[PDB]
Amino acid sequence: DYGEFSKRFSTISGINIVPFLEGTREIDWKGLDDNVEFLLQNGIEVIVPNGNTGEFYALTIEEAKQVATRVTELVNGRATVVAGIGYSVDTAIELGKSAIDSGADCVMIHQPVHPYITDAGAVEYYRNIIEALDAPSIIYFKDAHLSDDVIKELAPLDKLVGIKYAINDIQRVTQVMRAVPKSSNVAFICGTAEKWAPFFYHAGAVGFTSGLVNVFPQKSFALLEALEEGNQEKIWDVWEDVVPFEDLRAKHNNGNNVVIIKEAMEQLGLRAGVTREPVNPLSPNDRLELEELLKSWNTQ
Amino acid sequence: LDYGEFSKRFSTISGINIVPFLEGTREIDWKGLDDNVEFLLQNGIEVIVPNGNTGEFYALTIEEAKQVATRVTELVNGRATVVAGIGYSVDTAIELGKSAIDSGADCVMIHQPVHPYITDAGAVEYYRNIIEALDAPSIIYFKDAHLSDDVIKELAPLDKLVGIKYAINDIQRVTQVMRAVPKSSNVAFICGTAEKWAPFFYHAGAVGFTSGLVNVFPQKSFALLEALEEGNQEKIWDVWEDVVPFEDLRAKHNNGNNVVIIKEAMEQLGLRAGVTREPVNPLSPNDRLELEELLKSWNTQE
Repeated sequence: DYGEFSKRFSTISGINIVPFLEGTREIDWKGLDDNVEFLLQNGIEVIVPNGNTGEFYALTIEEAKQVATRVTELVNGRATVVAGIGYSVDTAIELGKSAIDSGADCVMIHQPVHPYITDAGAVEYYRNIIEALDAPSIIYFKDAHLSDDVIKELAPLDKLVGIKYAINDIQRVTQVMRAVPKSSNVAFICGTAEKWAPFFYHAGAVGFTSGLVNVFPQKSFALLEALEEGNQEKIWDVWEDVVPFEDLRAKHNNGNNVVIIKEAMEQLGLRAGVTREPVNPLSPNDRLELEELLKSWNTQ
Repeated sequence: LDYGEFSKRFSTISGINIVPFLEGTREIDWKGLDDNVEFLLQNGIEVIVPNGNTGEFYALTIEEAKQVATRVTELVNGRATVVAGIGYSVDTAIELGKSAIDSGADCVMIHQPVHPYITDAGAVEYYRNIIEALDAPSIIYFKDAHLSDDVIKELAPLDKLVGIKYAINDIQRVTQVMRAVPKSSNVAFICGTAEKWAPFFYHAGAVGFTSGLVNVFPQKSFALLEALEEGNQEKIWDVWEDVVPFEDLRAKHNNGNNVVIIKEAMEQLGLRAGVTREPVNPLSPNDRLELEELLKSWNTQE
């Protein structure tokens, strides 16, 4: 079951958005349903509700639970659903149990928000949450200050079926990947999307997360196909074609990450609404750059 | 209530208490907490901050956080100014805020947003909607160097914003923002990076500083405050050199040692502190030895 479960991540892990109505900023449930359908219709096999692309941290615990339940029931098993969870140990467990009870297949443990953390404490935190949940777990690993030994010590756990490695250190990625036995049934996914997928794949990654799929999933799948085949020239061509989008999202220390996707969607006639605080709409200059890039893509 | 006078309350040490936990269940040790609060008050603390990071705010459920704020506020019972820490989503921050204030807290402190994505304009909206929704003043813990100091400048005019715990160790920036905000805005600038940075922030214009050391050796922290207020440079530097070793230990491992250093230190001194909750475990053997030696030195000095 587990070893086979980890296999499901050798593809694109799409992180859906959570449309919010302009004005009140309340969740736009119809828009949410439409985004989920959009993803499934375009080939997405793994959907990640309550990921950062869905502005998880801008939701109350009650809202988070409702989003995971809604996305899970809409998917109705047409894809693997990974529910994001976080916060204190008991709160993460509360969220996980809620998602699993709603039918979610797996949970993704967000980077702890705690300002203070150690390797040893990290292992306890992760172990305690994973063991308390009756479903597989995936860890989003992005704190370069933590040792990869944390992963090596946890990897053996049957419930730990994947790591969305998000530290863009190609040396470390290759190292941890080579140190974890295949018997640990741990899927290593590039947690930094399309811009880094090619490099993580060369090192051994079997999949990658994506926010681009909410707007141009065909470009994202074009990369997955080029990667799975081995067409180096195609890989680089597609890579070079989408990096501009990922670089825009990274502006202002990633402050533009979701707002770039929502405004792009709204320009293409897709229902996305706006982002919640602490992110406002794009600056005029940033909006101009986005329109420019979209104008280009239309050309191609 | 005149906000101008309220902001003056922060021209002192803002003590951030700990939240001791029990044996292996890790449940809150209410007795230990009451005693830590008493310890701080008996040693002169005029401003106490429940649900600060020194109190492992993020390791607490929402329910536990409200209980801690409530507990501290009632125990203090007006003996000091209480600033309740709040965070998370806008509605959750307001929820935590209303709860602490209803319990009697005098002010709230907005933690750095946990959101991985934030912009200057969105930050302004985040902060303003929370302050405006609370029936008490707010202070902002500003530590993201990627955000512009103009966020602070934009919000300063708000009557309810009575202070900024500036935690970006960029002395050029701290000097600039403080000269930019007019006194009429009644915003107290507090050094949010404690004793190691207090002297430099003070020379720049800060009027107070946060501290975690006060949970163990408050007399040293207060020796530094007095020296700073008197302008005795020699004493300032002497006390500074004396406590820096403690703050440096706390900062190891990208600040992973921050709270565990304080709790192990308290225990070594026979104070009720317990162990830290996940994701922080006990000190590494070597750091434990370093701490023990520092305490030995401090004993010898006395």
